[PDB]
Formats: sequence, structure tokens, C-alpha cells
Amino acid sequence: GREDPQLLVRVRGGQLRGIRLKAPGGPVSAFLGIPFAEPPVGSRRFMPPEPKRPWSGVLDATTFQNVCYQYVDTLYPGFEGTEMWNPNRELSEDCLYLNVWTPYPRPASPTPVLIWIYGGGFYSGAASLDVYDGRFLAQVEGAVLVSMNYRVGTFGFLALPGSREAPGNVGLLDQRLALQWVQENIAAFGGDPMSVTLFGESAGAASVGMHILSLPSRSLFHRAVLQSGTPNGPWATVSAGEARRRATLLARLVGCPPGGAGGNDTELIACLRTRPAQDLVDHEWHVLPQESIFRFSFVPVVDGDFLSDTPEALINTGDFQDLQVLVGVVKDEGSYFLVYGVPGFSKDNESLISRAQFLAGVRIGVPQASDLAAEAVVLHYTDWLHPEDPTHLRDAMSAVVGDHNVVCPVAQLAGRLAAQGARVYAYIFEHRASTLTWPLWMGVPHGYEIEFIFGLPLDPSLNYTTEERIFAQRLMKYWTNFARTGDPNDPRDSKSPQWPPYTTAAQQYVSLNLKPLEVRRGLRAQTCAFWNRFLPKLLSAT
Amino acid sequence: DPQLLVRVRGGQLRGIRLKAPGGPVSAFLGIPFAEPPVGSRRFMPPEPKRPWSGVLDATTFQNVCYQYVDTLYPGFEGTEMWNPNRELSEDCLYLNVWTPYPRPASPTPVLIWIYGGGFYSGAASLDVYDGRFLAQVEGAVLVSMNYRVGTFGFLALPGSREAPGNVGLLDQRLALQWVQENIAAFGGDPMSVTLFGESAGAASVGMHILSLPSRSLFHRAVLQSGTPNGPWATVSAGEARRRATLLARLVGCPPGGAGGNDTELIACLRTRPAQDLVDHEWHVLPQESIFRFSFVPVVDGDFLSDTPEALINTGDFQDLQVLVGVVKDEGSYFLVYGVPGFSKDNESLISRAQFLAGVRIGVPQASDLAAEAVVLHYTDWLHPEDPTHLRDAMSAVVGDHNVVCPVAQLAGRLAAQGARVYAYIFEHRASTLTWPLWMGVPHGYEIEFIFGLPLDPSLNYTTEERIFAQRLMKYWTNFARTGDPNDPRDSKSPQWPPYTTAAQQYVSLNLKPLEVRRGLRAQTCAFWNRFLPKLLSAT
Ligand SMILES: *[C@@H]1O[C@H](CO)[C@@H](O)[C@H](O)[C@H]1NC(C)=O
Ligand SMILES: *[C@@H]1O[C@H](CO)[C@@H](O)[C@H](O)[C@H]1NC(C)=O
Ligand SMILES: *[C@@H]1O[C@H](CO)[C@@H](O)[C@H](O)[C@H]1NC(C)=O
Ligand SMILES: *P(=O)(O)Oc1ccccc1C
Ligand SMILES: *P(=O)(O)Oc1ccccc1C
Repeated sequence: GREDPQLLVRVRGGQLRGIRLKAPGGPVSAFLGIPFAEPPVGSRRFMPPEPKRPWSGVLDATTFQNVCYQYVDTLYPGFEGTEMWNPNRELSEDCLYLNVWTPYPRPASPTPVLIWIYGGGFYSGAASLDVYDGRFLAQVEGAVLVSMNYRVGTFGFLALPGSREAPGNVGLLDQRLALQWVQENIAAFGGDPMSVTLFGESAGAASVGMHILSLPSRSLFHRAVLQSGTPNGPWATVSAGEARRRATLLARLVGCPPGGAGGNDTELIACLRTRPAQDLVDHEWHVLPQESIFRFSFVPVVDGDFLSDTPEALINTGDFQDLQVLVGVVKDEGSYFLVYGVPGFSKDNESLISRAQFLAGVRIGVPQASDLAAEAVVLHYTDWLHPEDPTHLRDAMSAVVGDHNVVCPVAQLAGRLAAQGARVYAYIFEHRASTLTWPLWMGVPHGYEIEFIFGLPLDPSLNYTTEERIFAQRLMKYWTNFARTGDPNDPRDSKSPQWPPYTTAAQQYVSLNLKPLEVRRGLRAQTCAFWNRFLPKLLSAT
Repeated sequence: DPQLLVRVRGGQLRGIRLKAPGGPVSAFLGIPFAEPPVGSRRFMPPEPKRPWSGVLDATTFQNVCYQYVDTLYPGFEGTEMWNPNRELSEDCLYLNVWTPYPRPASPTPVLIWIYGGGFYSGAASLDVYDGRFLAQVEGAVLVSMNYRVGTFGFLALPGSREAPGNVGLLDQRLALQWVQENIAAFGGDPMSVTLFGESAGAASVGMHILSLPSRSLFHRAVLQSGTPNGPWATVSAGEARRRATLLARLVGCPPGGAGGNDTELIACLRTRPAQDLVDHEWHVLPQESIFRFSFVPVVDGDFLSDTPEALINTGDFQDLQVLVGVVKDEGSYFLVYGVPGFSKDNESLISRAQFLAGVRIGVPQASDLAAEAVVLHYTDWLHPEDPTHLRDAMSAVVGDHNVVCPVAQLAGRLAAQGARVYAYIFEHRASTLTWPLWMGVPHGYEIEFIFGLPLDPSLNYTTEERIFAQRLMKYWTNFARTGDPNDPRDSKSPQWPPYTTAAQQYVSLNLKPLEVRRGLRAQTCAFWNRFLPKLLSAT
């Protein structure tokens, strides 16, 4: 005896025992740190994941595993806003492990599965973080939730395209591997391989999109949720040549020609593979082209392999009838990245800024924009009746960053997926958390709908308001509804009023906030026509 | 009759007594201000009228300057009203003076009118320019002159003795020096002179403002739906020469293409029938266009020392009072002149592709990219195909480009240079309007009201319309005397605030009482004035 049959599971690779957690409502079963891949260390660094070699004995799934090696953000030390995101377990090169939450006892019927891919800009993050805790969706919505670690940073994305040694997108491959893993083993946990919804946020949402666009990933999941990020758009992909440039430059920086050499690839990677992980982490930021924000050093490369063409091309020409996606943004996307190096912007004060500061800002936030590309931006975003207004200027600059990296690319992906015949639902998330740390001017900043999606307000010890608790429940029901049926709507019910599909014609999306749903038509339409349609033609012939 | 006979350093004049609703008026019509620029004097700066003996007949309107007669909508009051109401002749230079009956108490302020019509047409002889209501009602001495138009006024071979260019403007200026010498005898004040004009006329007003010798001939100025700056009001010396050369080439000149001296080319041009010049006049335009007329003022380095842009940018405006403004829908009137899909008959709902090409037409100097910019700007992207919007938006494109944004730019530039400026937007559509309603308050229809035409009972205006008319005449004349549109005492109005670069206050002229808005355009005018030029270069 002594073995709870609910916590014992035999998956393809061996036996693991999980742990019983107390969620507020009931208990839940958590299986944590299940290795989905042989550790990519030593000679396996920069390389696609080999799948986990099988193990005898019973593996211990009772606890979270190491976080993939990453930059730990030092901006505002000891500050909840920045540090919620920072690694909560020990950094290792051996990070590829996944987590599964299910109801207790393990579900009778094959419940649909939600796979969560985290964000953090492909330089950072981990499934261990408190906001991604699957316990509440498991308990309340009776769902089965998976989250995998993927290599971030140089280890995940450093690429010397066309080489066997550092092929690129190995992080995205980690993700896909874990997707396969869900296919092979999830039913053992009470999951339903026939229904799999990928959902992610920021870089993570971009990852989701990338799996939509890559054929080998399409066979593993049936539905997608992109929250505040897209595969198209300025920040999420790089030219193969750019990636190569950045790689050989970082190589130079860590003293790995060695000595002024560096023509032979295999030789260069093989040298890079000797330097201690933390040195690579210390240097990954120096390779960037410009003084910029919302631009990351090592990201998915367009290799003609994982991404066969650019996501632009791909979403333009694809066939999406198989597919239903739920996509949306939060109310102020820009404000977070502002304190990250547009001058004038702090969390510690109201951040009113001069005009010169606004202009300078526009150069920083739209870094690849020439003059007149940028003068176009300024013309569009200035209030010309009151061009010097510091409040307006501030709010403007926020909106510029937000619109350029998030809202207009989300709008473009929605429009195209719809036109390509997919069921698309769209949302703007407008509720500011009562628990929120960052100052008032930053609004409902990037990433702060997450904790409401995972139903953290359902935890009483966390100091949310009862209205937020109800709200959080309502979101959970939307998401697990989409997961289950491909529609966010409450199926039996007709009310509040129901949430309509985003279409190319009507373009309806809804507002997610404390009030019930209202339907808004067109999503930053004129502005996105500028960003998506006009501005490309501009800096393109500048 | 005592008043009907007046002296005028050129010699004796006999006026005529006329009936305004509220009094009599002494009307003197067809006073020659220059010896007729016919024959060898065609294309040449006007020489002043040589004096005469005898009592000259001022009792009727003289000839209209030789011009294209609009054939578009036969017998339609709307287009017809701008056509010549007198006979066409190259001997057209005669002005018109209105005094009340009797002659003055003290010297009264003077209002000089310069007509619109695109430099390709016009006359003071026109109906809506009826000068008497302002005279009788507001006690104003009101002058209106004919200046040369079309090739005769503006054809230039810049640098040439015999076709210097801007001679139509010189006709205006000379009319002004005649008013500076001779208006006194009509009981007008030579030290109060307020030039007001509409459209091309407005452009001429600003044109005098910018021209140095013109400066001493006036005091205040009203610009109605036109500016000296902008897309349509001037050409380069280069393009002037280009067009003159081509038009010559379309009629005989120079004979069989011997090339060479401009003197012989102009000499040859002088011997063609006036109607021939008019016939081939419309062929010399570079592209297909809506605004954009063939022969206009030219920046010669003489009448304008630099381009109007440069002059309103560096100009010192210290003592200047200007009343500028636009009507509600400017562009509408023009669209039926050859943007496809626009008639006065059908209500002109258009396709998207129609709009797309219409943009190419009304902003002809735009490259593909500048066009893409204009479309992106004026398209409602939530409903890109909606015909009603596409139509109204095309009217807005043509209007904003050719009039509104120019007007705003001049306003702000004049304010920044220390001029007192009053801006107005005219919201009221006359009931007597023969044009379809989709054209709103079309270009040039605020003239009926400024000239006090609703005070004429037999014209069928509404009553609030004539109280409106009286309002407007009070406005304009108050500006004439003061250099300020308001009442000296009465408050009311509510006060019409000076347009400044900061506040940007402009007023609404409506039947309902005075309203103050801020930011005439701005967004949309920063496009046109700041950005689009940067984009017209590099593309
Ligand atoms: C690349 O050059 C190295 C020597 O630096 C050599 O050992 C290796 O075999 C070469 N491989 C290729 C790609 O030719
Ligand atoms: C041009 O030709 C005519 C011939 O009548 C002459 O009077 C004139 O002076 C000539 N010379 C030039 C180049 O002006
Ligand atoms: C509206 O009328 C005009 C003139 O008759 C014509 O150019 C236009 O095509 C008409 N609109 C349509 C498409 O019915
Ligand atoms: P994106 O990948 O930019 O999302 C981020 C980035 C940094 C910190 C938190 C989050 C959600
Ligand atoms: P502008 O000179 O364009 O003014 C016009 C033009 C044609 C007809 C009437 C008017 C007032």
C-alpha cells in the first residue's frame, strides 16, 4: 500500500509520482519537473533537443525543476512588478522539464488540455513562476494544464543558420517536443490528445503563433490563444543574416574567435560551447544594433526550416479552416517597456515629458524607422492643437510603443487569419489589478491579465477584491470554454450579450473588464492602417 | 443732379442714382483707369488712362475681360451666375464706385473688391458683387475693378520686356493707385482702404500684401477662401515660360518654329484673335486636374521677390489686420468639373476605385506614395467601401488641399509675424442654392451674404437670412474701419477673438449666433503643410 494511485502515473518513458496540492476550492494533482528531453548540456548546447531517454525506478515529480539559464533583471530591485517575472528556482543548463496539473482525483472522462507557453522576450522566464500556477484552472474548471520550459537566450536562440552545430530555433523545438510529449502521454493523466489548446503571452504568444505557422507543430494541437503577442511584427523574428551577425559578434565578445579568426562555423560554435553559461548571459545584450526598446537579441530566426518563410508571408498565404484562435491585447501595452530606456519615464513619478523627449522617444521605440518614417509617426501621434502637452505626449509615446509592437500586429494577424477562414475571437483586456504595483500612468500594462486568466484572485490570501475574484472566474470560464468548444461563449446560456467572432468585414472584438461584455467594432483601425499598410511602404524607399 | 457729377484727375464723370431698400446710392460704373491694353499693348503692364474732356458716362457697367465662358451646365443658375453678364472685350479695364446718396459726412472707410474666378475668368460686373447694399446700409464707399485674366492677364515669358507676367495683378494695383488719387472726390477716405477678395481674388489680396509697392496702397485685408500661398495660386518662372511657349506653339507662334527671340514670339502672339488664345488656353496643363488653372501669377523675382511660401515665412507683418476664412465644404463645387462620378444631378455616391482615382486627379502633383498617404488619411478603415463617406471625403480632400489648409497656414504664419488675424468658417447654406445638397456650402457662396443680397426683398431670401446678411455686413465694415470685426461697445457678440498661434481661435458664421472653435484642421493640416511636402521630395 502507501501509494496513492491518483499520484502514480506511468508515462511512455517511465513511472513518476506527483503531489497533492490544496487549491482553494478542492485538492488538485500536480506533476512537476517531468523531463521531456535529455538535458542540452555540454556538446548538446545550441542543438535541437534529443527526447528523454527512459528511466527505471519511480521519478519524483513532486517539485519544480531548474529554470533555463537567463538574464536576471536588475532594473528595480526588490520590486514586485519586475521581480514576479524573475527565476524562482535555480538556474541550470539542464532545464527541459514540464509540469502537469489535473483535478483530484484524476479525471474520469478525457478532459481537454491547455498547454501554456510562457513569455519573457525569448531572453527569460520559466514555467515555475507564481502567476502561471495551474492549480486553480485545474481545480475550478476541472482542466488539465501543461507548461514546459524552453531554452531562452543564447542557449535557446543563438543561430548560425545553415550549420548543423547551431541551427537556430532550438528553443521552439523544445516547445514542440513537449507538445509531442503531451500527445504521447497526456491521456495517462486524464487528458485528451484529441483536444489541445496552446495558449501563451508576449514572446510566448508569438511562440504559439509560430507553431500555428509551422507544419510539424500543426498536427499536435487543435486551437490557439495568443495573448498580447504575435509571430508577425517587429520584435519576434530575425533575418537569418542578422541572427548570424549577432552570433558571430557575441562570439567575438566572449573572446571566441579565438584571436581574430572565426570563418569556420563548427570551430566557432565549438569554441563558444566551452565558455561558462553565465558569460554568454552577461554578453547577450551587447550584440543589439540600436539604442532601442522592445527589441531582443536572440529570437526565432527565419531559417526556411521551422519558419519556411517570414510569418508575414505565411499568415498572408496560409489555409486556416482547421483552426480557431482567441487573440487579444491589454489596455496599455506600451507603458511597461518605457521605463526600460525611453528617457523621461520612471515608475516613481507621473512621467510627464517634454516634446524633445517625445521625439527622442519615438526614435528609441521605432528604432529601424528613418526620419520621415519617424516624422510620420510624430505627425500621426501628436495632438497638434496642443503639441507641447506633457500628459498627452507621455500617453502618446506609450501608445506608440504599444501600437507598434503589439496592437497593430495582433490586428494584422486577426484580419489575415479571419480572411484565410479561421474562427477568430478578439479581446481588449481593460481591467487594472487592485494588487498592482506600477504607478497609475502605466494603466493596464503588458502581462497583467495573466494572473486573472490563471485565476489567482480565487486565492483569498492574495488580497484581490471579491469583484476581481468573480471577474477572474468569468475569464477562466471564457478560456476553458474556448479550449473545450473553440468558442469562448457559455454554451447553454444566451446572455451578457454573447461574444461575436472577429471578422474582416465587421471586425468585432469585446472588452474584458469588471462590467459585462460590450462589443467594440474595429481595433485601432485608422492607426493600424497606418502601421500595417502605410509605414511599410515608407521606410522601404524611405 | 448735383452728386451724380464728380471730378477725378482724369476729368469729368456722370454717375447714376440707384435704389437700395433703405435709401439711394450714387453709382459710378465704368470709370476707365487705364488706356485699353489692346493691340501692341496686349500682355503689357497697364499705362494709366489718358485724361479726357467731356462728361463721361459712369451710368453703366463696362466690358468684361476676355475669358472662357463656362459651357458645363447650360441655363443652370449656379454655374451660369459666374459667367460674364456683359460683353467680352480686350478693352476691359474700368472700375466701379459706390457712394451712398448723399455724398459723405466725413471721409468714410473704403472697401475695394477683387473678384475670384481662378485667374481664368471673372468680372466686377457680376450680380453677387452688387455694390450698393454695403454702401447704403453701412455707409461705405465701395470700389470694384476689372483686371485682365487668362493669357491676357497672366501669360508670361519671364525676363521679357513684352510679356513680364502678373500684368493682371498690375491692373489691380493701378486700380488701387487710381483709388488713392481719386477716391477722395467720392467722399471715400484714402487712408482707410480695405481690400477684400474671394478665391483667386483672395489670392490676389494676399498677393498685394506680399508685394512691396502694393503695400502703401492699402491698410486692411479680407481673404475669403483663397490664399497667395499654396498649390494653385502661383507658377514658377520656369513653368510660366514652358506654358507660354507651348500655347504660342499651339496657335501659329513663332511661325513654323524658327525659335529664338521672345520678342518675336510675343509679337506673333499679339496678332492672334483673342478667342484663339482662349480656345487653346486649357491645353497647356501638365496633368488632369481639378483646381490647377493654366495661367496664374508667376514668381518672377519682381512682383513677388520670392515664392509666397518664403515671403509669408520671413515677412514682417507688424501692422497688418487680416480677416481670413473658409466656407464649410470647399471642394464639392469642383468635383463635378471632372472627377468621375460627380454630378449635380445624381447625388454622387461613388465606388472605392472612383475615390482612389479621384485622389490622383485632385492632387495631381502627388506621387504614388503621397497619394497612398492621402488615401490612408481620408479613408475610414472600419468601412472602406461606404459610398457616402468616400464622396464626402473626396470633397474634403480637394477642399483641404487647395483651400482650407493653405488658409490655415497663412493664418498661423501671419499671426507668428505679429499680425492681427481673425479667422472664420462659414456654416450656412443658402435656401436660394440651386446646387444639390450633397455639396453643402460650396466654394464662393458666402459672397451672396457679405454683399447684402438678402436685403433685396424680391430675391426670396428667408428673413433670418437677411438679419444674417446685416450681421455679416456689420462684421466686414467694422473690420474695415477698426482693423477688428467687433462692435466698439456692444457685448454680445460674443467677442470674436484674434486667431493666435497658441489658442488658434476661429469663429463660426451661422444663422445661430457666434461660436468660437479652436484648431481649424490642425491634424489633417499638419499632414498637408508639414508632412506631405517632405514626402513629395524623396518620392
Ligand atoms: C573547419 O575548419 C576547422 C579548422 O579550424 C577544421 O578542423 C574543420 O574540419 C573544418 N570543417 C569544415 C566545415 O571544413
Ligand atoms: C529678334 O528679332 C527681331 C526682328 O524683328 C529684332 O527686332 C530683335 O531685336 C531680335 N533680337 C533679339 C534676340 O531679341
Ligand atoms: C452620376 O452622374 C454622372 C453624370 O451623368 C456620371 O458621370 C456618373 O457616372 C453617375 N454615377 C453613376 C455611376 O450612376
Ligand atoms: P514579452 O515577451 O515581452 O513579455 C514579458 C517580457 C518581460 C517581462 C514580462 C513579460 C510578460
Ligand atoms: P476661385 O478663383 O477658384 O473662385 C471661383 C472659381 C470659379 C467660379 C466661381 C468662383 C468664386
